[PDB]
Amino acid sequence: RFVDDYLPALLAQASQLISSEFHEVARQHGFSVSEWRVMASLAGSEPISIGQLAQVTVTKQPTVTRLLDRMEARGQVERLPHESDRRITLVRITRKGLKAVEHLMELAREHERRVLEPFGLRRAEELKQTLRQMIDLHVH
Amino acid sequence: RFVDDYLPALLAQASQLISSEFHEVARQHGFSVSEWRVMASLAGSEPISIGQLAQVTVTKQPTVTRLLDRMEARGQVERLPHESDRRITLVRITRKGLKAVEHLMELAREHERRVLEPFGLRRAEELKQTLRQMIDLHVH
Ligand SMILES: O=C(O)CCCc1c[nH]c2ccccc12
Ligand SMILES: O=C(O)CCCc1c[nH]c2ccccc12
Repeated sequence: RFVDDYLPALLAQASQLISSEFHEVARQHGFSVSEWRVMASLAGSEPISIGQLAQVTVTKQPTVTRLLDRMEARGQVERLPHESDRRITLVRITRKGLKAVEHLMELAREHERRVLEPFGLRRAEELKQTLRQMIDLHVH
Repeated sequence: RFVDDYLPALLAQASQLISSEFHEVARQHGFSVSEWRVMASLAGSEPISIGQLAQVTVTKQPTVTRLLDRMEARGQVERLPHESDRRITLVRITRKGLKAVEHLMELAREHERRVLEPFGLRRAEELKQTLRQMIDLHVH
């Protein structure tokens, strides 16, 4: 069976199954899943470009920009001009956004701890290191 | 930075970056990405239920059923009644579908080999084993 060991299919199924478990949580706290991805990606970060935000949130850039339009209207994020290149817009979370997402982030950490507990610390750290190295080799 | 080591974000970014590289290939061979997921998932498989196909292809079940409507019209797949429970429809690839996808599957294997080569055999097998165990623990 081709699909049983094919890496992209394994990554996509593991990602969908683990993420879908947290969806209910995010929505019960009043967040859409994409709002959660944006605010969790910006929490504790210096301002990043729209393109960087689109990559880390695995969301298409036009979709990200419409999302930021409403999140900025609600005071949860802010878009800012870039240092030199003004082809580039930066984005950051505001204090209001951080306060809105902090509890959900603790719940996310607890859920992640549960997902990783059966694997033990060595296998969990190996998995995270491999995924980080793959991202850094394939990001454009 | 919360997002830098958060497992679901790492899985989703690695999955999106690695899969998007093969999209161009699939389309140059005349496949949509979802047609590729269906035919690669059924290749070499006994008939599986629609719900199983939706899970392994990470596609919503109503979307899968519409996709199968057109793929079956093109003779690439076939839906069949289940053994006993006729709440359940099974689906299989046909010979025509297998012949249509076989070359693309070899290209997919080559791309996967390239993705995994820098990690070496031990780290690649550890990654695949961890992902398989996660899927089997979280599938519903
Ligand atoms: O959408 C993509 O580009 C592929 C995502 C990975 C993926 C998930 N399920 C699958 C079944 C067969 C082949 C690939 C997969
Ligand atoms: O869509 C989901 O349910 C989450 C997918 C995983 C994911 C991808 N990018 C992210 C950035 C912040 C938090 C979670 C993520």
